[PDB]
Amino acid sequence: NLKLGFLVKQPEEPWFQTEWKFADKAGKDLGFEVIKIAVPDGEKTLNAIDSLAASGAKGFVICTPDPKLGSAIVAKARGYDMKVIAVDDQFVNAKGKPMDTVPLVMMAATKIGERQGQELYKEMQKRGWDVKESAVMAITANELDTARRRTTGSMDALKAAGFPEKQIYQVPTKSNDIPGAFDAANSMLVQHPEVKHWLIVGMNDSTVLGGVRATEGQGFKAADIIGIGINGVDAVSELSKAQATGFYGSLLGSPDVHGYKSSEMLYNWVAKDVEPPKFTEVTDVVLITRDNFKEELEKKGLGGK
Ligand SMILES: O[C@@H]1[C@@H](O)[C@@H](O)CO[C@H]1O
Repeated sequence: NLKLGFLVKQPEEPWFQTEWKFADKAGKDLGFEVIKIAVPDGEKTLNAIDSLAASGAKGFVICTPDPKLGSAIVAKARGYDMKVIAVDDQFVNAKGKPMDTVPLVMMAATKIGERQGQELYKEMQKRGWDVKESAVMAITANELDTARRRTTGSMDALKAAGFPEKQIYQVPTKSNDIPGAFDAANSMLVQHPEVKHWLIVGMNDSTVLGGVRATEGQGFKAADIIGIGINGVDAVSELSKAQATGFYGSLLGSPDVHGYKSSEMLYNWVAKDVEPPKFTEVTDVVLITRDNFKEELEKKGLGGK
Protein backbone atom coordinates (compact mmCIF):
# COMPACT_ATOMS: atom_id res chain seq x y z
CA ASN A 1 0.00 0.00 0.00
CA LEU A 2 1.27 3.41 1.10
CA LYS A 3 5.04 3.93 1.00
CA LEU A 4 6.79 6.38 3.33
CA GLY A 5 10.50 7.18 3.49
CA PHE A 6 12.70 7.19 6.59
CA LEU A 7 15.96 8.94 5.72
CA VAL A 8 18.79 9.10 8.27
CA LYS A 9 22.18 10.84 8.22
CA GLN A 10 24.11 8.12 10.08
CA PRO A 11 22.80 4.60 9.50
CA GLU A 12 25.79 3.18 11.38
CA GLU A 13 24.60 4.58 14.73
CA PRO A 14 22.40 2.33 16.88
CA TRP A 15 20.35 5.49 17.56
CA PHE A 16 19.24 5.65 13.92
CA GLN A 17 18.99 1.87 13.55
CA THR A 18 16.48 2.00 16.42
CA GLU A 19 14.43 4.75 14.76
CA TRP A 20 14.29 2.57 11.64
CA LYS A 21 13.22 -0.44 13.71
CA PHE A 22 10.34 1.45 15.36
CA ALA A 23 9.27 3.03 12.07
CA ASP A 24 8.88 -0.53 10.81
CA LYS A 25 6.64 -1.21 13.81
CA ALA A 26 4.44 1.79 13.02
CA GLY A 27 4.32 0.57 9.41
CA LYS A 28 3.06 -2.84 10.51
CA ASP A 29 0.55 -1.21 12.89
CA LEU A 30 -0.90 1.38 10.50
CA GLY A 31 -0.47 -0.41 7.17
CA PHE A 32 2.37 1.30 5.31
CA GLU A 33 5.79 0.28 4.03
CA VAL A 34 8.87 2.16 5.24
CA ILE A 35 11.61 2.78 2.68
CA LYS A 36 14.83 3.06 4.69
CA ILE A 37 17.53 5.21 3.07
CA ALA A 38 20.92 6.46 4.29
CA VAL A 39 21.60 10.13 3.53
CA PRO A 40 25.13 10.81 4.79
CA ASP A 41 25.60 13.90 2.60
CA GLY A 42 23.61 16.56 0.73
CA GLU A 43 23.94 14.97 -2.71
CA LYS A 44 22.64 11.60 -1.56
CA THR A 45 19.84 13.46 0.26
CA LEU A 46 18.51 15.20 -2.84
CA ASN A 47 19.01 12.08 -4.98
CA ALA A 48 17.22 9.96 -2.36
CA ILE A 49 14.11 12.16 -2.59
CA ASP A 50 14.13 11.68 -6.36
CA SER A 51 14.22 7.92 -5.75
CA LEU A 52 11.36 8.10 -3.25
CA ALA A 53 9.35 9.86 -5.96
CA ALA A 54 10.13 7.14 -8.50
CA SER A 55 8.93 4.63 -5.91
CA GLY A 56 5.67 6.52 -5.37
CA ALA A 57 6.21 7.45 -1.71
CA LYS A 58 3.75 9.98 -0.28
CA GLY A 59 6.15 11.51 2.25
CA PHE A 60 9.23 10.84 4.38
CA VAL A 61 10.73 11.37 7.81
CA ILE A 62 14.25 12.78 7.60
CA CYS A 63 17.23 13.40 9.81
CA THR A 64 19.21 15.61 7.43
CA PRO A 65 23.00 15.46 7.26
CA ASP A 66 22.90 19.27 7.05
CA PRO A 67 20.23 21.55 8.51
CA LYS A 68 21.01 24.07 5.78
CA LEU A 69 19.59 21.69 3.15
CA GLY A 70 16.20 22.57 4.66
CA SER A 71 15.08 24.88 1.84
CA ALA A 72 16.12 22.46 -0.89
CA ILE A 73 14.49 19.45 0.76
CA VAL A 74 11.21 21.33 1.12
CA ALA A 75 11.28 22.60 -2.48
CA LYS A 76 11.91 19.08 -3.80
CA ALA A 77 9.19 17.53 -1.63
CA ARG A 78 6.69 20.27 -2.58
CA GLY A 79 7.37 19.51 -6.24
CA TYR A 80 6.59 15.83 -5.65
CA ASP A 81 3.51 16.43 -3.46
CA MET A 82 5.33 14.82 -0.52
CA LYS A 83 4.80 15.66 3.16
CA VAL A 84 7.96 16.04 5.25
CA ILE A 85 8.61 15.60 8.96
CA ALA A 86 12.03 16.27 10.48
CA VAL A 87 13.42 13.99 13.19
CA ASP A 88 16.25 15.02 15.52
CA ASP A 89 17.88 17.78 13.48
CA GLN A 90 15.83 20.91 12.72
CA PHE A 91 15.79 22.55 9.30
CA VAL A 92 17.24 26.08 9.14
CA ASN A 93 17.19 28.74 6.43
CA ALA A 94 20.23 30.23 4.70
CA LYS A 95 20.66 32.68 7.58
CA GLY A 96 20.59 29.84 10.12
CA LYS A 97 17.09 30.58 11.45
CA PRO A 98 14.84 27.56 12.09
CA MET A 99 12.18 26.60 9.55
CA ASP A 100 9.39 26.48 12.13
CA THR A 101 6.80 25.37 9.57
CA VAL A 102 8.19 21.83 9.20
CA PRO A 103 6.94 19.51 11.96
CA LEU A 104 9.82 18.37 14.15
CA VAL A 105 10.24 15.59 16.70
CA MET A 106 13.37 15.74 18.85
CA MET A 107 14.85 15.24 22.31
CA ALA A 108 14.77 17.95 24.98
CA ALA A 109 18.34 18.90 24.06
CA THR A 110 18.96 21.66 26.61
CA LYS A 111 17.43 19.64 29.45
CA ILE A 112 19.42 16.52 28.57
CA GLY A 113 22.65 18.50 28.20
CA GLU A 114 22.07 19.95 31.67
CA ARG A 115 21.49 16.45 33.04
CA GLN A 116 24.82 15.38 31.51
CA GLY A 117 26.59 18.18 33.38
CA GLN A 118 24.81 17.39 36.64
CA GLU A 119 25.81 13.73 36.45
CA LEU A 120 29.40 14.57 35.47
CA TYR A 121 29.73 16.73 38.58
CA LYS A 122 28.08 14.15 40.83
CA GLU A 123 30.50 11.43 39.71
CA MET A 124 33.49 13.78 40.07
CA GLN A 125 32.44 14.43 43.66
CA LYS A 126 32.08 10.68 44.24
CA ARG A 127 35.69 10.09 43.15
CA GLY A 128 36.95 12.97 45.32
CA TRP A 129 38.92 14.75 42.59
CA ASP A 130 40.71 18.00 43.50
CA VAL A 131 38.98 20.66 41.38
CA LYS A 132 42.33 22.45 41.16
CA GLU A 133 43.84 19.69 38.99
CA SER A 134 40.67 18.85 37.04
CA ALA A 135 39.39 20.22 33.73
CA VAL A 136 36.41 19.89 31.39
CA MET A 137 37.03 19.08 27.73
CA ALA A 138 33.95 20.18 25.76
CA ILE A 139 34.00 18.76 22.22
CA THR A 140 31.60 20.98 20.29
CA ALA A 141 29.68 20.97 17.02
CA ASN A 142 28.28 24.48 17.32
CA GLU A 143 27.03 24.63 13.72
CA LEU A 144 24.38 22.06 14.67
CA ASP A 145 21.75 23.57 16.98
CA THR A 146 20.80 20.31 18.69
CA ALA A 147 24.46 19.56 19.44
CA ARG A 148 25.04 23.14 20.59
CA ARG A 149 22.11 23.11 23.04
CA ARG A 150 23.38 19.87 24.61
CA THR A 151 26.99 20.97 25.17
CA THR A 152 25.98 24.47 26.27
CA GLY A 153 23.44 22.87 28.61
CA SER A 154 26.16 20.64 30.06
CA MET A 155 28.67 23.48 30.48
CA ASP A 156 25.97 25.68 32.05
CA ALA A 157 25.11 22.94 34.53
CA LEU A 158 28.76 22.40 35.48
CA LYS A 159 29.23 26.13 36.04
CA ALA A 160 26.02 26.29 38.08
CA ALA A 161 27.31 23.39 40.19
CA GLY A 162 30.45 25.43 40.87
CA PHE A 163 32.99 23.98 38.42
CA PRO A 164 35.43 26.80 37.68
CA GLU A 165 34.59 28.47 34.36
CA LYS A 166 38.27 29.07 33.66
CA GLN A 167 38.96 25.32 33.61
CA ILE A 168 36.46 24.57 30.82
CA TYR A 169 38.18 24.10 27.46
CA GLN A 170 36.19 23.88 24.24
CA VAL A 171 37.43 22.30 21.03
CA PRO A 172 35.47 21.98 17.78
CA THR A 173 35.15 18.60 16.08
CA LYS A 174 35.05 18.37 12.29
CA SER A 175 32.85 15.24 12.31
CA ASN A 176 30.27 13.94 14.79
CA ASP A 177 31.99 10.57 15.24
CA ILE A 178 34.86 8.82 17.02
CA PRO A 179 37.61 9.75 14.56
CA GLY A 180 36.53 13.42 14.58
CA ALA A 181 36.25 13.66 18.37
CA PHE A 182 39.50 11.73 18.82
CA ASP A 183 41.36 14.26 16.69
CA ALA A 184 39.83 17.21 18.54
CA ALA A 185 40.46 15.78 22.02
CA ASN A 186 44.05 14.85 21.17
CA SER A 187 44.87 18.43 20.17
CA MET A 188 43.41 19.76 23.42
CA LEU A 189 45.13 17.14 25.58
CA VAL A 190 48.67 18.11 24.57
CA GLN A 191 47.83 21.74 25.38
CA HIS A 192 47.15 20.91 29.04
CA PRO A 193 49.86 18.84 30.74
CA GLU A 194 48.79 20.37 34.05
CA VAL A 195 45.52 18.41 34.13
CA LYS A 196 45.34 15.19 36.16
CA HIS A 197 41.63 14.46 35.67
CA TRP A 198 39.24 15.22 32.80
CA LEU A 199 35.47 15.54 32.44
CA ILE A 200 34.54 14.96 28.79
CA VAL A 201 31.53 16.83 27.39
CA GLY A 202 30.10 15.90 23.97
CA MET A 203 26.63 15.96 22.40
CA ASN A 204 26.45 12.17 21.90
CA ASP A 205 27.98 8.78 22.67
CA SER A 206 30.36 8.75 19.69
CA THR A 207 31.72 12.20 20.49
CA VAL A 208 32.44 11.30 24.12
CA LEU A 209 33.86 7.89 23.13
CA GLY A 210 36.31 9.62 20.78
CA GLY A 211 37.29 11.88 23.67
CA VAL A 212 37.82 8.88 25.97
CA ARG A 213 39.91 7.03 23.38
CA ALA A 214 42.20 10.07 23.04
CA THR A 215 42.73 10.32 26.81
CA GLU A 216 43.74 6.66 26.98
CA GLY A 217 46.32 7.41 24.29
CA GLN A 218 47.77 10.22 26.41
CA GLY A 219 48.30 7.85 29.33
CA PHE A 220 45.19 8.59 31.45
CA LYS A 221 43.70 5.67 33.41
CA ALA A 222 39.95 5.11 33.78
CA ALA A 223 39.85 6.47 37.34
CA ASP A 224 40.98 9.86 36.04
CA ILE A 225 38.42 10.18 33.22
CA ILE A 226 34.66 10.74 33.37
CA GLY A 227 32.74 10.79 30.09
CA ILE A 228 28.96 10.48 30.00
CA GLY A 229 27.44 10.03 26.54
CA ILE A 230 23.98 10.85 25.24
CA ASN A 231 21.86 8.34 23.29
CA GLY A 232 22.31 5.21 25.41
CA VAL A 233 21.82 2.72 22.60
CA ASP A 234 25.12 3.81 21.04
CA ALA A 235 27.08 3.02 24.22
CA VAL A 236 26.23 -0.67 24.63
CA SER A 237 29.45 -2.10 23.15
CA GLU A 238 31.46 0.11 25.51
CA LEU A 239 29.47 -0.74 28.65
CA SER A 240 29.72 -4.44 27.78
CA LYS A 241 33.53 -4.58 27.93
CA ALA A 242 35.19 -6.66 30.65
CA GLN A 243 37.07 -3.71 32.16
CA ALA A 244 35.76 -0.30 33.17
CA THR A 245 36.93 2.65 31.07
CA GLY A 246 36.76 6.45 31.19
CA PHE A 247 33.32 6.10 29.57
CA TYR A 248 31.25 6.04 32.76
CA GLY A 249 27.68 5.89 31.40
CA SER A 250 25.16 7.32 28.93
CA LEU A 251 21.86 9.20 29.03
CA LEU A 252 19.43 6.86 27.27
CA GLY A 253 16.83 8.77 25.23
CA SER A 254 13.87 7.36 23.29
CA PRO A 255 14.80 6.67 19.66
CA ASP A 256 11.97 4.14 19.79
CA VAL A 257 9.54 7.03 20.39
CA HIS A 258 11.18 9.18 17.70
CA GLY A 259 10.97 6.41 15.07
CA TYR A 260 7.40 5.28 15.83
CA LYS A 261 5.86 8.70 16.53
CA SER A 262 7.37 10.55 13.57
CA SER A 263 6.22 7.75 11.25
CA GLU A 264 2.75 7.56 12.79
CA MET A 265 2.27 11.33 12.53
CA LEU A 266 3.38 11.34 8.88
CA TYR A 267 0.89 8.57 8.13
CA ASN A 268 -2.04 10.38 9.78
CA TRP A 269 -1.02 13.48 7.82
CA VAL A 270 -0.69 11.76 4.45
CA ALA A 271 -3.67 9.46 4.97
CA LYS A 272 -6.10 11.80 6.78
CA ASP A 273 -4.73 15.34 6.44
CA VAL A 274 -4.24 15.20 10.20
CA GLU A 275 -1.83 18.11 10.60
CA PRO A 276 0.99 17.26 13.01
CA PRO A 277 2.02 19.52 15.87
CA LYS A 278 4.94 21.68 14.72
CA PHE A 279 7.15 20.70 17.65
CA THR A 280 7.29 17.44 19.62
CA GLU A 281 9.92 17.37 22.37
CA VAL A 282 10.68 14.03 24.02
CA THR A 283 11.85 14.41 27.60
CA ASP A 284 12.55 10.78 28.55
CA VAL A 285 16.05 10.13 29.91
CA VAL A 286 17.73 7.61 32.20
CA LEU A 287 21.39 7.22 33.18
CA ILE A 288 22.75 3.81 32.20
CA THR A 289 26.07 2.57 33.55
CA ARG A 290 27.98 -0.71 33.64
CA ASP A 291 25.68 -1.83 36.47
CA ASN A 292 22.16 -1.14 35.12
CA PHE A 293 22.43 -0.88 31.33
CA LYS A 294 20.98 -4.32 30.57
CA GLU A 295 17.99 -3.85 32.90
CA GLU A 296 17.19 -0.35 31.64
CA LEU A 297 17.45 -1.35 27.97
CA GLU A 298 15.16 -4.34 28.46
CA LYS A 299 12.90 -2.21 30.64
CA LYS A 300 12.53 0.22 27.74
CA GLY A 301 12.04 -2.67 25.32
CA LEU A 302 15.38 -2.35 23.50
CA GLY A 303 16.39 -5.81 24.69
CA GLY A 304 19.58 -7.80 24.10
CA LYS A 305 22.59 -7.52 26.46
O1 LIG B 1 23.68 13.13 15.69
C1 LIG B 1 22.72 13.14 16.74
C2 LIG B 1 22.34 11.73 17.18
O2 LIG B 1 23.49 10.98 17.60
C3 LIG B 1 21.32 11.79 18.33
O3 LIG B 1 21.88 12.29 19.54
C4 LIG B 1 20.13 12.62 17.88
O4 LIG B 1 20.54 13.93 17.43
C5 LIG B 1 21.46 13.89 16.32
O5 LIG B 1 21.83 15.24 16.05
